[PDB]
Amino acid sequence: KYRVRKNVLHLTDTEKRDFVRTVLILKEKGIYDRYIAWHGAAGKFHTPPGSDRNAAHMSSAFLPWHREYLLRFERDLQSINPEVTLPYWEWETDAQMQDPSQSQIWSADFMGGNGNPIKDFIVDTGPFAAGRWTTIDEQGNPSGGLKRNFGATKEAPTLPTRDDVLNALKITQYDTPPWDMTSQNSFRNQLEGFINGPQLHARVHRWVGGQMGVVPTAPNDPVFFLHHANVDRIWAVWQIIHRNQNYQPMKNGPFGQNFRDPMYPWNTTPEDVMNHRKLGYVYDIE
Amino acid sequence: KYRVRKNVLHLTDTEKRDFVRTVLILKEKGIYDRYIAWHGAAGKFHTPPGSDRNAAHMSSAFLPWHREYLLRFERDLQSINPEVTLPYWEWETDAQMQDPSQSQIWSADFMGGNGNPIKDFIVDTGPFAAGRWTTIDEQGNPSGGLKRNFGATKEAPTLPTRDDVLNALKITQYDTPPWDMTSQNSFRNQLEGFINGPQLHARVHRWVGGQMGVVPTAPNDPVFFLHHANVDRIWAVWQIIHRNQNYQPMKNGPFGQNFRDPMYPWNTTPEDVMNHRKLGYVYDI
Repeated sequence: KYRVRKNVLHLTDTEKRDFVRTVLILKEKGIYDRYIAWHGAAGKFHTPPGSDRNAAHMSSAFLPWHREYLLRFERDLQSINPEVTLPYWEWETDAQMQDPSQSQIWSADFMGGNGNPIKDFIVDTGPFAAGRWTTIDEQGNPSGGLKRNFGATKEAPTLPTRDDVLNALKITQYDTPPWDMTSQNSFRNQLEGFINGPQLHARVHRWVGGQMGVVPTAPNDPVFFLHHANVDRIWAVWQIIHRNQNYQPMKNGPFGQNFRDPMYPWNTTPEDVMNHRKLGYVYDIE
Repeated sequence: KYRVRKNVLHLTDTEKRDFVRTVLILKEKGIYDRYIAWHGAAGKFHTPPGSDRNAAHMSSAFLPWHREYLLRFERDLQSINPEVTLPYWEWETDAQMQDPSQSQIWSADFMGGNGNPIKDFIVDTGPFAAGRWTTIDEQGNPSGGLKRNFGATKEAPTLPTRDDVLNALKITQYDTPPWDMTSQNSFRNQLEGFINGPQLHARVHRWVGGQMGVVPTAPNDPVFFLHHANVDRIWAVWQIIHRNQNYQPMKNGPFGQNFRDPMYPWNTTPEDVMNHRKLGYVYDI
């Protein structure tokens, strides 16, 4: 309950500055790349092999894998600076703006802005501009810089709304068999956003574009983490409401997706991360 | 020092049968796939990005990485059967045998034999034949079928012979700058065997062929663990003579290669695994 994860737009100038700084250090020290690598790895670990589900997406473990991932990330930032916590991008409220791209999250003193179309949508502003931040392709090699292309797709011209979120929050079952993108009346699947997709979580990657657009390279963009802190918060809100509902499948789901299964690439189980206040942190809306 | 890792050739038919069983169980629980995936993932963690090194290969972490790998895998074994330990394939003594292709490691009760030349070198004997044992590819997809092709390579027709092993043990430095395939008088590099190679481990992989022949798909063959166990033993002997010798680099190499750097994909550091008896195991004799 003691680490408070704040809304990006509530952050003081110093709070934005300490966070970015800490992230650059984690990058310099070789530690940031392990997080990109972990995400890449899990997306190749299919549960079961041959299936479309994998350790981190398209199945029940999506939510707790990503809670674990962020917990480990936050813990590394705290090593560098015990005051820094991971904030969250409330992308449902940005959606309301006339022009979401004007959100303060994209200012030069934070995340940087949209890509430069003269340079194939390479981001050239902010602390993660090409030249001040190296990216890595899907096979581990340098790839030349951050690319964003806000709202350029036909499928996702816009961010998800405050209504889409509230609607997801109403769902009663955490997940339903067959624990896949075709799982109906699932909170997890609705959050992930595949049915009549892309919606919610899928829509955010698609809106942003560049690396964030493709899911295996997405963590090259720091905003990946602010975005996931918002999905983690949404989950957390859902647990508060329907506290008679638990993780599913408890058993007889595919190995890697059950409550007490190891979540590759770690030994951590979904059970070990169901209670988020146990893990040391809470979101500011509580 | 409790558990004792035993030469494959010093195993009873009941020890052998028990090892194979555990593996096939470990496979069915979907746990063995975690090991294949980990090894593949370590290949793509370059240290630093754009370099020749990765977290598990072609740099100094190679030895401690694989010791941690085998240790975690033996623990998993122990959890199905507390009496089952990793054996080690002493490939230097098999080299000295008219036909090693008929070592008792390739029996029809243990690993099975060499690939059949009529079925694209698919293994069609033993517990890991096609139809009983499924494989995964570099991507994580299904490949189906484990190929083996002994000495079928002009670059490596022979097993590391003995004296190869005695000569790597005289090298005095664990490893040397720049800590890679051009490291000189490096114990680590001689033993990886890329330098003026393939010689030893870089030679064992190519000697077996099939999925062993390429190194991201190597763990799909069970013998991989047999192989590295022998490797981790050669290191253990080096750590007895050159006891004082330790680990390089200690600080200032690439992240993921130093004494105190976490070894991707785990948090384990080379330091944590330097002393193998403190990991609760030991090799026979």
